[PDB]
Amino acid sequence: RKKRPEDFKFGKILGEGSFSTVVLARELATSREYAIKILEKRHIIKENKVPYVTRERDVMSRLDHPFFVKLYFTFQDDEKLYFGLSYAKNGELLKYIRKIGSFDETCTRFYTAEIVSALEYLHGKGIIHRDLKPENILLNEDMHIQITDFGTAKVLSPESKQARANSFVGTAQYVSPELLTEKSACKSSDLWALGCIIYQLVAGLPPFRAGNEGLIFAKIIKLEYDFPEKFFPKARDLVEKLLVLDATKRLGCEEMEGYGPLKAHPFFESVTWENLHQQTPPKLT
Ligand SMILES: Nc1ncnc2c1ncn2[C@@H]1O[C@H](COP(=O)(O)OP(=O)(O)OP(=O)(O)O)[C@@H](O)[C@H]1O
Ligand SMILES: O=C(C[C@@H](c1ccccc1)C(C(=O)O)C(=O)O)c1ccc(Cl)cc1
Ligand SMILES: [Mg+2]
Ligand SMILES: [Mg+2]
Repeated sequence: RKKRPEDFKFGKILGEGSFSTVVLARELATSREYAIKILEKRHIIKENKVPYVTRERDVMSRLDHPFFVKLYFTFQDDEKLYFGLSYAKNGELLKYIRKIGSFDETCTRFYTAEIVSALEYLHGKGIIHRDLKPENILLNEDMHIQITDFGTAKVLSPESKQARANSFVGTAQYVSPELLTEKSACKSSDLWALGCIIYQLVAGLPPFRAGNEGLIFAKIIKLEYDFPEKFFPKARDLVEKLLVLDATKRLGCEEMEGYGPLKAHPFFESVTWENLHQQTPPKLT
């Protein structure tokens, strides 16, 4: 039942990471297209990356929602590891922020709403992402989001009612103050990253930025940031309710059933939440 490399015709390289190459592939027997992420066992072993490979598989195996890249299958051979993933034809959200410079209110609202919807699902499964950022929000052919990069995600244990996770992972611009100061992250840490992303969609850069990670950390823990002129006022209010140092006071932490109160923020008044993945996204310009 396991697939094999010879079951596919490989095409163009879609991208490369420090430990991986993602290649477009067609499955010969079905003609379906997949993005196949390929890792070298020897390199994974040397760089102490084995647990991250199995974590990526295990976490993605739990997910089945329209706003996440889907893992269809895994396989291996003597030298390589392979993940068969849904192909996000339009690549990274980051590319669009850089090219256009920022998003208008309608586009900011729409994409923010999809990310909220996605996080409601993920956190509902007791999973925290921990590295949410525009590079990890891919876009499918229809321009809906496809969140990726789960090797540094964490499944919180239901059995122990686990709320906090202890591994130090993330990206400096988006890392939460609690991870820096208390050395733990929780679901709310992903809400901090969301606040940074919303700011970035509007302002064109994330709110804590510097040419050195240490300089960024110092600003995060002091909540040292400012809004530009013209920043959509309801978006500013929302960001101010997410970029809160006390992780227990970020909008969405009211209850554990959903993100009802966050969805109810005035920034989202015109949003129809139920069928977001079937709506036509607004054009990015
Ligand atoms: N399902 C996919 N569809 C289309 N492109 C993808 C897909 N998954 C990854 N990519 C692109 O492939 C590249 C490599 O992704 P991968 O997860 O292998 O490493 P990464 O997270 O970018 O690197 P690092 O491990 O160094 O952080 C990225 O540019 C990503 O945008
Ligand atoms: O997790 C697996 C194998 C696993 C695997 C995980 C992720 C990607 C490919 C294979 C595989 C299996 O357990 O049968 C599978 O799921 O088919 C693995 C990880 C690192 C190294 Cl160096 C070797 C193996
Ligand atoms: Mg990534
Ligand atoms: Mg990755």
